[PDB]
Amino acid sequence: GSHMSNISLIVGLGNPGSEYAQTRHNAGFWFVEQLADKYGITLKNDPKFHGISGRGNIEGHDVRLLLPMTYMNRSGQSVVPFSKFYQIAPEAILIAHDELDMNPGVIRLKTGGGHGGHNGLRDIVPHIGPNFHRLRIGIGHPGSKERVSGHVLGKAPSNEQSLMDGAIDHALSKVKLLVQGQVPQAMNQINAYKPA
Repeated sequence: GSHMSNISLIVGLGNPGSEYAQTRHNAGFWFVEQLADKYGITLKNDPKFHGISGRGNIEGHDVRLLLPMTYMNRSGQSVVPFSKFYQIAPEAILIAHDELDMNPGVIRLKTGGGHGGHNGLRDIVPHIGPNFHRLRIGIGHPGSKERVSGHVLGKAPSNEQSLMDGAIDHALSKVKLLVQGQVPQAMNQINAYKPA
């Protein structure tokens, strides 16, 4: 299975369907789809693990990509059995997700900690614990908890979308460090990203 903190599983969180593909809550899908295209990893139907998944070589490392197709609040129904079947320790998992607590154009690599109310991460941490890496893609916050639904299931305005796209692009350039186990350097270089 996995080997130390050499990231060998990259999960993108999101909802399935054309109606969610452009929503802020699908930021993780954007990252992983763009990473799959960057490295020529096929993302194929994986009914066994209720997702779409790939396997391929990233910079000389055998890496698996996973998009749960469970709906966001059931992400664990894909991530938990998939990571256990391939013996992937949480320390070798990167989960990319939308982060309400950061501005569009802000992106950070975080190791461990809480779901911070994220309904996707909420379905995962109870099973494998918190010690996986997260690519937190800033989406901004809508004010109140009643509006969180409408924000994350919203399609960002073009200014916000541009800022997220730039942050995601930046992050793609740092996956080489992550798959080589250089989490500290990758954290500094991702966290340092500014849009302008």
